[PDB]
Amino acid sequence: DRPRFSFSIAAREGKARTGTIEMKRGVIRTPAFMPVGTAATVKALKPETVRATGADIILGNTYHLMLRPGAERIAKLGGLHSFMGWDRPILTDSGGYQVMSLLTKQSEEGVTFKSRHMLSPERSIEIQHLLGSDIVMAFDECTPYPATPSRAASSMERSMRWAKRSRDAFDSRKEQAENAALFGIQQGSVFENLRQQSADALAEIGFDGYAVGGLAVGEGQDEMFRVLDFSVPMLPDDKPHYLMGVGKPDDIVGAVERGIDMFDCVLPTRSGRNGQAFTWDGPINIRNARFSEDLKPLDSECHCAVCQKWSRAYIHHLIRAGEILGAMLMTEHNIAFYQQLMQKIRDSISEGRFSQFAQDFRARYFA
Amino acid sequence: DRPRFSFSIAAREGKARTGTIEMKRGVIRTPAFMPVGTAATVKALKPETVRATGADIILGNTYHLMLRPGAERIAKLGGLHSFMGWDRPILTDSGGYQVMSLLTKQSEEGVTFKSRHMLSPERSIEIQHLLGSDIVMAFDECTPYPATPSRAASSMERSMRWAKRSRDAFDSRKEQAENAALFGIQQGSVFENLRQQSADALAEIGFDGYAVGGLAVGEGQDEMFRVLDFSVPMLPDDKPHYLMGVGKPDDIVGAVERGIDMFDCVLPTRSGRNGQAFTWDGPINIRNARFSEDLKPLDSECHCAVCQKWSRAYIHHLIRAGEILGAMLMTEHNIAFYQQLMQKIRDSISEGRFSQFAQDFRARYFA
Ligand SMILES: Nc1nc2cc3[nH]c(NCCN4CCOCC4)nc3cc2c(=O)[nH]1
Ligand SMILES: Nc1nc2cc3[nH]c(NCCN4CCOCC4)nc3cc2c(=O)[nH]1
Ligand SMILES: [Cl-]
Ligand SMILES: [Cl-]
Ligand SMILES: [Zn+2]
Ligand SMILES: [Zn+2]
Repeated sequence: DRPRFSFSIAAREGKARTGTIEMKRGVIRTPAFMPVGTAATVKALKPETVRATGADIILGNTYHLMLRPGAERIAKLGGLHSFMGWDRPILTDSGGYQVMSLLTKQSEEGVTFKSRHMLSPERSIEIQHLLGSDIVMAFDECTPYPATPSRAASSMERSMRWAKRSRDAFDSRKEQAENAALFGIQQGSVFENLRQQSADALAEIGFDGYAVGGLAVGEGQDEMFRVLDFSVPMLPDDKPHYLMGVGKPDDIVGAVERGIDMFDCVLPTRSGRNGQAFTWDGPINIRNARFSEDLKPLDSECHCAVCQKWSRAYIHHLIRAGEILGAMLMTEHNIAFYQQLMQKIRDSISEGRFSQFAQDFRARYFA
Repeated sequence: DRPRFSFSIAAREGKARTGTIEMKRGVIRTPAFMPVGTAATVKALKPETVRATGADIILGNTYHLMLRPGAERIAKLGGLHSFMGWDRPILTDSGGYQVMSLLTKQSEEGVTFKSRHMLSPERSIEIQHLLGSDIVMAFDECTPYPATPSRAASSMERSMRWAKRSRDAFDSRKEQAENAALFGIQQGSVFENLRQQSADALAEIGFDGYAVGGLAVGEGQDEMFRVLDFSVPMLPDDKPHYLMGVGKPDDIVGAVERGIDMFDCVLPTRSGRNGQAFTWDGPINIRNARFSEDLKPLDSECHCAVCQKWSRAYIHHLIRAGEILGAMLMTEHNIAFYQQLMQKIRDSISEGRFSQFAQDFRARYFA
């Protein structure tokens, strides 16, 4: 029987690592990409299809699920896993990014938003328990970008107080503490000293894993990478590092080069439904007239079921026609592509050729 | 190797028949229900899923496909089967029902509609060839309901002239004549004498199968059944009888009792996406608040993959949220339900207990 939580690093190359997280509901291969299932569904895919693409874990959201269908309701129905039919690990965000994204009244106690609903470290942790989340995220505040050093510091300090409250709420619930894991979230905007203070605070509290929060909020890749350069080494080496909300394939590769182990983003799903398909030669927009009679699959090397069977021409027709099958096929391919990217990353680190892979990947993707 | 077309009747009970149509691309068990795939997709389902529900054949549409993505385009891409990934038989309607349903200029030559597109017996048959249809429908005119006897007669007479033109166009195309089948369509509105004249004309021309056209156009079940009572026996007994656009489960049962072998309708797909699920105890609307915490499957006996795995409560959430997976699950279940209905019909006729099945079905469905 697998443990509640165990992270093991099998191979390294520079700051990059590959390994596994073992949890009760399954093993997660790292670096990992988590498809997003915000509304208790990875949009347009059955869970069996999500798994077939190679996903080990999916992401859910405290904020969205507390609104619809409700956290207490999901608990009454047996929990999120049973509800949606995904029996493997689920990581849930805490609501902290909705603390600035989707009327709000903020205080030291938490955030109320408008019917009116409240979130606090205690309520967020409770909701994640009711959902039966395997990886629970601390309740934080994603500092807006740009932020002044003073505002970034005040925000980060509140988040660290909330991180301690999250830890205590989680630990006070025996079933949760014994069966789930808790990750802390580093804040501090783009400021090295604040990132260090945040890392120190989180490590003092102690978590099963550490997220880099407050990025992928409009800063751009150069700045994100600059912040990762100094921020990731501040986190405990022996625990997973999770970069929230990232990202494009090149963002993922560069983040892995900087020590990140876990990723999530809506890009493959959302942009798939909008007609964007990922390929090793860069993204294409399948709606473009140039694809109307193209018999080739979305990508020439992709091993997914979509690329085995259907042409660009057919998918072009479906997306132009607003057909549901178009969304289904685009999404399955994009998620499969993302998982294949993660597999190539894992294999190349394992073989000590990740730097070469990154270079080759970029040369072709951006040709 | 299967023949171009062979219909064999294995068992009878009153006017009801069960048997098989053998065609080059596969066997069709009758009575048969054909899922509708108007836009080169059965909405929200992969072809493999359509097949898994038990479908032997699907329906496409000359009118819709000639507009998008285009008949010549589909031919250039290898035909409709290859295009959409369904390798079994496809029946295509001729456009004759759009001749009154979806600006139009009608003449003895055909129908022009507005870009401008033309349909005639010759062009309809040609389009169906370009698509690579297995069962080609004659180009007709679905007489509006209600119709005066004079107007119904004039319309029917034109349709019979068009049926002869359809026959000749089909026969003049060697590859089509050798590999596909051609069905004629009976018209005559609700008038017995006109239905007889139409049947006589079609039988004189000679077809592989015979559709009852001009019904399911607002007349209601009592009147439809009254017309079927005298119309079906006018058609050749040794060929399939196809009731176009029907229908609700009770309509199908009653039509089989009256000698119909083939059916199509958008009800399971369209109403599925709208939240209506078919059950042996009658349809339910899954959006209803009463289902919000109902852990039972859509139907208590249904053997489909949806009912094996997901609850009413989950599907209720998905449909209320406008989630694509909701459409996918509802549609798969409804099409599976329809196929299970057809299987029960076939088995009960084979066993000489169809009358009892019809009675039992109705008692429970309408309880
Ligand atoms: N709790 C918590 N969650 C986070 C989630 C984040 N997501 C992102 N970036 C991506 C934002 N997406 C872009 C696509 O539309 C939806 C929002 N950046 C994120 C940062 C955080 C964070 O600091 N805290
Ligand atoms: N060529 C041809 N096709 C037919 C198709 C028919 N469909 C129906 N009834 C169902 C109509 N649906 C109802 C759901 O919305 C779409 C149209 N009735 C139909 C009658 C005909 C017909 O006489 N000729
Ligand atoms: Cl999405
Ligand atoms: Cl439909
Ligand atoms: Zn693919
Ligand atoms: Zn079912």
